[PDB]
Amino acid sequence: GPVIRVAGDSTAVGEGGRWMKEMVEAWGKKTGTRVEYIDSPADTNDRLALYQQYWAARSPDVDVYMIDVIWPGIVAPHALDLKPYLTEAELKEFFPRIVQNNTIRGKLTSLPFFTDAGILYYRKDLLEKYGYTSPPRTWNELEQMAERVMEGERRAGNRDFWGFVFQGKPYEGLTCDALEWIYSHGGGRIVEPDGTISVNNGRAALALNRAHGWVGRIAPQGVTSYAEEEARNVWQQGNSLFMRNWPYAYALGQAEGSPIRGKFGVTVLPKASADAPNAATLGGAQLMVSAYSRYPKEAVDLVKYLASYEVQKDNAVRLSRLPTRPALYTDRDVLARNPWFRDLLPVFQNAVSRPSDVAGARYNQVSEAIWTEVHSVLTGRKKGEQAVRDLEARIRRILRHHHH
Ligand SMILES: OC[C@H]1O[C@H](O[C@H]2[C@H](O)[C@@H](O)[C@@H](O)O[C@@H]2CO)[C@H](O)[C@@H](O)[C@@H]1O
Repeated sequence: GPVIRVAGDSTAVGEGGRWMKEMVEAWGKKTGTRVEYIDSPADTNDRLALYQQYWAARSPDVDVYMIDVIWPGIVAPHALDLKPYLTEAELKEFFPRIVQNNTIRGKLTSLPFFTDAGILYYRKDLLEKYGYTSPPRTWNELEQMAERVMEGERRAGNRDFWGFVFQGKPYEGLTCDALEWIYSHGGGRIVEPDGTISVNNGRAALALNRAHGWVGRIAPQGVTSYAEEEARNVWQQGNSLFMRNWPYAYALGQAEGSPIRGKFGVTVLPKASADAPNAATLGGAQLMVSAYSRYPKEAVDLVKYLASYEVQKDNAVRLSRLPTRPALYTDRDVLARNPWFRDLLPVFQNAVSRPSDVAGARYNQVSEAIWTEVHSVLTGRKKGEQAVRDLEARIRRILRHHHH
């Protein structure tokens, strides 16, 4: 019979690729359907380029793709409309904001799979050791705590110890980190939902100068090459006070054999001042049936399975990844394993989106401009004032003649 082939997630990031292959194989066994899993590179912008080769070719060689939350506007032509396959009641079991995000010109491009938000990981043992009772609420507090704890841990002989790690590589992850910096300084959304390109302002410029000031000081010089996993590995070895990352890192840091098991918590990222908005960049993954799949019925069935309550529960319990079904946030087993799912729910609900709705199919070009200009601040090439001006100009060229 048919072989249903899935491209989604990556074995290069934590357990997500291994787990996804396990889920697809479970579906195959349950239904008596042959399946194959095609692996992907770690970074989402690299995954997009890979998948675009198949789409450009109208290739039937992948039936189901795991797509980023920023992609529906780009990928819609390549997606089978799922709307006729789901009842209104089935669709209402997901968060309506995510179903909306996935709907482009009426086409339900994909089912919500897991959501995501940037959060602050912190070493509770170290905060206690150095006389701190709570994680930092402001970026200045974060800098002060990092400097003090670094001074102490270095003096004690840990030459590998840093204050803060994050994603500073030039790729989509840096657009996420930078939106959080900019938005948490009251600098706006880079491109506002209405289309206004707002980034050329002093709050945005200050946010980027602040981030530059961390590099080689409280963060490694090499942070300008870090994606999720490079940051995670410094952190998980016990060598960073703080880390910005996504929910997946939590289960991995709690695993048996992790040096930091039981030594950390999570909270909302800091902000410039008490009246700035909290920033958590919205992330996550959706499940798309290929427009070019020869087996739409079977592929839909697989996507419904992967998006089901029990599969999302397993993702939550074993991989600490955020459900797209509100009902799971009240499930006793999800909450006993990840109590912070409840504590941080309002942070996840108020997550700030990158400008993928307003940029639509041009989002990847906009993001590349963002991460390249931001990276130029991190590397010391430009100051934040020049970078936000240059970024404004670049995005204006990209979006000229584009309307949402
Ligand atoms: O790098 C930006 C990218 O980060 C997040 O995706 C992670 C996800 O959290 C991990 O579980 C795993 O799948 O790797 C991805 C990073 O490569 C966001 O979900 C995503 O929206 C964002 O673009």
